[PDB]
Amino acid sequence: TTEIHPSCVTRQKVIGAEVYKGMLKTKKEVPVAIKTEKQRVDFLGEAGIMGQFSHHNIIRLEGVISKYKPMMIITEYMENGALDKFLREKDGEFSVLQLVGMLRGIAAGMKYLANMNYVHRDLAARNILVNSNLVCKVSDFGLSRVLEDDPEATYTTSGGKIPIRWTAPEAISYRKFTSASDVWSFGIVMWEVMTYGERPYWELSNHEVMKAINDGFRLPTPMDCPSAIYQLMMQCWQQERARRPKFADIVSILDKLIRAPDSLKTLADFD
Ligand SMILES: Cc1ccc(C(=O)Nc2cc(C(F)(F)F)cc(C(F)(F)F)c2)cc1Nc1nc(-c2cccnc2)nc2c1cnn2C
Repeated sequence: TTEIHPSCVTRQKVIGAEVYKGMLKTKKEVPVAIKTEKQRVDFLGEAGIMGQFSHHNIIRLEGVISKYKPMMIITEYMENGALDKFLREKDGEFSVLQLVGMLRGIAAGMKYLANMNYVHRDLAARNILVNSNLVCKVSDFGLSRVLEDDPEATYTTSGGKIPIRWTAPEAISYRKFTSASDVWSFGIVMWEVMTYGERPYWELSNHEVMKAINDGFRLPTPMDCPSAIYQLMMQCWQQERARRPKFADIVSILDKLIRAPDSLKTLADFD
């Protein structure tokens, strides 16, 4: 990671909550997002992992401020924010081609992480940021690791929490997290994109989802979804992780559909 010095940094507004919008001087200045004792340890820790990543579809770490207070993790800024909220907002305005391009981008980033032997564990549209060019980039806001136990509790959460509706069965039952379980999660993300941000298994409780998945049921087709796209998510949801596509097969399959777009034709796109 690169140590940024606080003079090139200007916080401006609180985006969420802390994560600010700011400006980073590079001459020209660029806009950035700024995230600000066990909590301090993990904070600087996560930056070290981010700094190892450099890919078009992975949130880019500009640097960190670890020698001054406030301590800061600085990334590029993603104007359009989190993909799930963004799709619920643009419900219907994108073609299948544009939606499958976002999925391609997401899979490209996930192929890069798998090549690094990095297992995400929380691949979900809420962790995908979007910029003014509709480029999608994998991120991790850390909600899986938010500590809500009492500081004197007899029993504490170990292993963090899992996103039950996004997590492969083997990872739920045996904590076997691999790129293959990320691929399952990627399938859920395809369904999220294609439904413009619907809640997976919206009619079911959490326990009913685990019971549904073990009975062989999966998310239903999205409306207006081309068959090839729904086929691919179904492949992502095979129960035996070894039969799922690799993130390389995925990027490849999406590339073939995009280059032969008649396979992405859905009547709603007809004019
Ligand atoms: C400043 C910052 C710091 C950290 C991360 C991040 O991705 N951490 C991360 C990623 C990975 C990995 F694998 F994906 F690369 C692995 C890990 C692990 F696991 F190691 F910890 C951690 C993201 C940002 N920036 C944003 N975040 C938010 C935001 C909004 C509400 C709540 N939280 C965050 N909004 C933003 C931006 C940019 N624009 N906007 C509108």
